[PDB]
Amino acid sequence: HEVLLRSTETGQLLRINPDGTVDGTRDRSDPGIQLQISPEGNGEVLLRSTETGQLLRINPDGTVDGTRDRSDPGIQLQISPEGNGEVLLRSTETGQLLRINPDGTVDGTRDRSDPGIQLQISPE
Repeated sequence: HEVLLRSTETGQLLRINPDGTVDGTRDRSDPGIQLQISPEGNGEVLLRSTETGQLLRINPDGTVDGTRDRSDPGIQLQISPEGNGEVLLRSTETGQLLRINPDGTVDGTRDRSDPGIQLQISPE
């Protein structure tokens, strides 16, 4: 059961790249967009790339990238629904919201008014 994470604003899909960078793409054939949700209990989940096995990480400096370190505190995420299939994704450790920017860069923010935090999650 894989899912795709998508910006409501632009339709750009979140991608975890083989080089560990995380960004957005409109390429539905990119293998870096297929993600697996793994429950950690207590309302937390991990997001893992099927293609390379890398985990999505939101870092304390606001950068977002891929890691293999299961002990990294930045991998714990919470999916908070806003209604009608729109969600916010936050780091447990720092409370930062994942943001997909219109230029396809991906980073962390605290701005609840930022259009790039508005995400959709759909099954593959």
